[PDB]
Amino acid sequence: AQYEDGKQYTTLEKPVAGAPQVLEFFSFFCPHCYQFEEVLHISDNVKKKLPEGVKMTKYHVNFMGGDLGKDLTQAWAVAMALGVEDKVTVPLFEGVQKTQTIRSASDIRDVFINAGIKGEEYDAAWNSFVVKSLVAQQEKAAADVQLRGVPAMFVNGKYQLNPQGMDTSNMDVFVQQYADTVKYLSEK
Repeated sequence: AQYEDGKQYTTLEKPVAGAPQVLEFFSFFCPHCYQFEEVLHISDNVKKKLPEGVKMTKYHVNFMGGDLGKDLTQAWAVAMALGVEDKVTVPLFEGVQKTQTIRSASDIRDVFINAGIKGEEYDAAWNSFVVKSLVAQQEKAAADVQLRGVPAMFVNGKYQLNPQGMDTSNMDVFVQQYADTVKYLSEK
């Protein structure tokens, strides 16, 4: 065929019932994740090719960066709760990997303050049970697919993207291949 299992994607031996349609995992500590967001804009180009009526989900993971990795999973929960993903994603990536000015939860908090979320509103969110369950959600979804690596994308809890098996000579062509694969898997 043109899309082969084991080539542009792999199939989960253990399919995850009721999973989000398109489910992406990253870490702010993850170097290909930084590329995926800043240079490739993967999430965005996938959305641009997905049919109508398909929700897109993105979760942070704990297994990179120890105590600070977990702080970032909580902050991402806060970001999702306040709907400010698009305002903190870049400063979090650059604060962790570029400038390395993020070394503690207070430094993560600074990013939200400088993006305009109010101190009060961030701390309230940070400490809220709505954020506790959002952290629980992120952990459960990663657990459901026994996740040991990021970036990772899963379609309908059955198929996992395999970027390793796509040409990387041209970044634009890589992105389209990637997105077209998601759309193919989506219509499977």
